[PDB]
Amino acid sequence: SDKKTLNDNRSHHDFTAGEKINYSIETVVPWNIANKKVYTITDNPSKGLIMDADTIQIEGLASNKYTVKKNADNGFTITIPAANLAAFAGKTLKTTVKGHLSIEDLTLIDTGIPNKATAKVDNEAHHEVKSEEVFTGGKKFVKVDGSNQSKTLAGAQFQLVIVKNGQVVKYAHGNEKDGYTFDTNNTNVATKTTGENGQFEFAGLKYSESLEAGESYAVKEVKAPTGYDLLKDPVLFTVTKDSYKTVQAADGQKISNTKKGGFLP
Ligand code: NA
Ligand code: NA
Repeated sequence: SDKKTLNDNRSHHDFTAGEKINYSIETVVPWNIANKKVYTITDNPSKGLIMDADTIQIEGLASNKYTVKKNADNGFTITIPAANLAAFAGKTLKTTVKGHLSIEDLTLIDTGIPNKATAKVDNEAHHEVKSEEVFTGGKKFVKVDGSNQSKTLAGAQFQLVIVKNGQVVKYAHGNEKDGYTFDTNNTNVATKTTGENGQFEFAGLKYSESLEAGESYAVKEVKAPTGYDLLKDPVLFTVTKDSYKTVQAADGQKISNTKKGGFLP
């Protein structure tokens, strides 16, 4: 019978926003397809998952034999004239496609997000199939005074980076909606600014266990709060299942700052 498979040979199915996720959809083509009019595959991703309609490939069927339409729920419909499937009667059609996570609702962090699809022959639907669920994580932080950790600080700016071997090796770009990329370009870096409550966060990150060997996430201060010294070194953090959703923002990881003298205007 029909199936949709997440192609991910790990015990944990965590992804960073924007990373490609590989799926296979297998749908039965009936014995009598040649006597039908149309074969439809509709993909209905759960909220947070975007299907990349440009990546669809159907084994044994050229792109000029079917139509792909992108839909409002961020999935798609494949429409195949039944005559084009005559050689597939009684066999399984294999469609491959990619998706990616794009988070517009932060309540989706640390929740399982499946893909779903339904094949239909003329008006008669097959049962909906679902893939395994994918997840994305995050981390919350609070900028505070190092000698009075109850005092939260406005105006700090922090970049998201990756450290390895005692150095910053990669800089993040993007965000949990648009997706992240990480490379050696220290410009247009993903940055957050604190308000009076000191809070900031980075959401839509895969778990630290999924980073390359030796890598850690870190946040790098690039503007100090008023009256404080810019930190010398990045601040390491860990992302795990539920590290984001189980803490209120005011209970984020505390980052200490030290006061500094002023200047004469
Ligand atoms: Na298929
Ligand atoms: Na999924």
